[PDB]
Amino acid sequence: ADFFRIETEIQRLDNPAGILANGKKCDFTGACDPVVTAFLDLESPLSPWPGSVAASKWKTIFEATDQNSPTIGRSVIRDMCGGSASNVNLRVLVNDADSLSSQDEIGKFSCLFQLDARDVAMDSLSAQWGPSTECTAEAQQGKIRLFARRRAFEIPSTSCR
Ligand SMILES: [Zn+2]
Ligand SMILES: [Zn+2]
Ligand SMILES: [Zn+2]
Ligand SMILES: [Zn+2]
Ligand SMILES: [Zn+2]
Repeated sequence: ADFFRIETEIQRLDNPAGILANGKKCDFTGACDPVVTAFLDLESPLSPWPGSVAASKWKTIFEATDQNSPTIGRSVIRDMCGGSASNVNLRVLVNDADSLSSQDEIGKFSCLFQLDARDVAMDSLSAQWGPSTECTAEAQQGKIRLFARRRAFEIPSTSCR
């Protein structure tokens, strides 16, 4: 397919200890205040975090106060127009809201998804969501966890943004 939509979903964050990537408690309370930014990387999906485009340019997808393990259920959508792509990386940064610039992040996650022919449905109604997939973290792997899933489907060229 040369014109298709990639839909990814940040399903949830699970941080039962209430800790940052350096292993210390959020705000030294363990009462984390997650701010989730994200970017769907089609140009450098196999490169080190953060890929093609710096996290400073990412849009905010979700905020909560005093939620260690929030349900998120928010989508990050990009179109591939005029040709093929074989993978895409949903890059996610989670900070605590407090001392944004200074406190270590909660996490740096890479949700790498394949886009083989079988992964791109002929249309949105026949698209199947892939399974809930644990994103790869720079630190605290299996202690601070992010879950995402993707679907993809052909769209008319005139709707390909
Ligand atoms: Zn072609
Ligand atoms: Zn949990
Ligand atoms: Zn969902
Ligand atoms: Zn905080
Ligand atoms: Zn760090």
